[PDB]
Amino acid sequence: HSKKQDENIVVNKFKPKEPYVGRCLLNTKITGDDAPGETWHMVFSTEGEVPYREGQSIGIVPDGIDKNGKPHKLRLYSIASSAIGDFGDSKTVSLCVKRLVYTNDAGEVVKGVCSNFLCDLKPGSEVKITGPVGKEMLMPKDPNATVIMLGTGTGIAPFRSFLWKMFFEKHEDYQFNGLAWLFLGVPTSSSLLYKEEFEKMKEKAPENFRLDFAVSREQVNDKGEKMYIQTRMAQYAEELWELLKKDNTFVYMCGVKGMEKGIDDIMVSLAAKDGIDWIEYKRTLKKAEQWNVEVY
Ligand SMILES: Cc1cc2nc3c(=O)[nH]c(=O)nc-3n(C[C@H](O)[C@H](O)[C@H](O)COP(=O)(O)OP(=O)(O)OC[C@H]3O[C@@H](n4cnc5c(N)ncnc54)[C@H](O)[C@@H]3O)c2cc1C
Repeated sequence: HSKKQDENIVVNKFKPKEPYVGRCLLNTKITGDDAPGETWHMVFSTEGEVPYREGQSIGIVPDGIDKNGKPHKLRLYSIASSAIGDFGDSKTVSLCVKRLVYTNDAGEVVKGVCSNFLCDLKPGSEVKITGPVGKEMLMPKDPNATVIMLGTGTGIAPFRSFLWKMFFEKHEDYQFNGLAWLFLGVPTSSSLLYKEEFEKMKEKAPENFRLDFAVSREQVNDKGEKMYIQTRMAQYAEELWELLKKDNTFVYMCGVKGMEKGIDDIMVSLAAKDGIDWIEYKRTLKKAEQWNVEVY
């Protein structure tokens, strides 16, 4: 009855207390040295035992006794690789991890537990993997659907997963001949994630893939305003709106919890011009599986 690729979905094969123990193959900082906060791309071995699809997540159990004397609870991460993985052997999973480092209003430099465990992982070391988890951020069954994707920072992950299966891979029962559109919002150029891969896709399928970046510190619009994901979206407002009125249009949103706000601000302008209340309409879209959000 569903409109998304949930044919034989596997959810929760591995549990938090009995997780799959994998090993780190690769792990690379994919952001410039001058960027605000480092992000790492890491590839894990699964020997094919974690049957995830595009847009799912895996939980990681970080090594260590916690500040009470018991094992850490898991932390969820969107799967940054495709079903068949970065190597295409269907034996790997990949993650897009921001190293959480902040300084608290008590003066101390605080390092987030799991993200630092992940960004400090060496090839060969063991990683505890759970899941996979998720059903909300699955690809649309329809290979001719309009797939609008909006991400900020590590929130790019499920879209990288999406797009790899769309343009980088050949599949018998899937031949993408729709329109895929990515809006990726970051602060600096050095904070761009996977730009190279996306660029390659654009010139490989100019008819089927559209790519807009939004670099808030370095870019500006006609009113001289900072380029956030919605500021860039605004530039195609009337066009984006038109696609949303179509029943084969699937929107996905992923990243910082705050991102959801500005987009709505832009969507009010749009829908009001056509006499519709956006918040009211969003509900129709959600229940029709067309507006899809996973923010954190
Ligand atoms: C569905 C889902 C998908 C996700 N995908 C990704 C992903 O793809 N990539 C990624 O990097 N992360 C992703 N995350 C978030 C990921 O779980 C974080 O790495 C994790 O929540 C925090 O990392 P940690 O365990 O290192 O920090 P923790 O040790 O758990 O500490 C986090 C806590 O620190 C506090 N805190 C955080 N920042 C500040 C601050 N600036 N000032 C004061 N206090 C603060 C908050 O209370 C927060 O709960 C995802 C989360 C979800 C729910």
